[PDB]
Amino acid sequence: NQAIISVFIHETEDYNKIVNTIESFFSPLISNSKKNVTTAQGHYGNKIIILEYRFDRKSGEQFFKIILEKIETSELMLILTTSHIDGSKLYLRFDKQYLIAEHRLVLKEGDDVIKCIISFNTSNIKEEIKKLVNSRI
Repeated sequence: NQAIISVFIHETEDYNKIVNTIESFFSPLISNSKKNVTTAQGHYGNKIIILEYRFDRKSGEQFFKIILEKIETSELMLILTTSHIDGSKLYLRFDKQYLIAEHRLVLKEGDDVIKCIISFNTSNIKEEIKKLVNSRI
């Protein structure tokens, strides 16, 4: 139905390192997505960067799929085992450190993460990752 990647990058962070990591890790599907970069700031030179990637339906399912084929079973179960749902969209917040330092998807808490939001039009949702979690095992 649709998928979105969203990350807030700070001054102290290596913006390029993150971009390359993300565009590579999700390569080459992410090459077909709409990329957005925006910069916000306060009144005292405090800049935040908002990096986004939109996936249309065509690449939506394929984006979820690639996340499923990359995430370790441990973290996957940790998902099913779960509060990451609002409406029909699933919010998966990944650890920035782990992805750029070890190309590894490790769930993390909060908004200071690489956020992946998937939108379903079926709700039900569980059974599929379960069959996969179950399958992998």
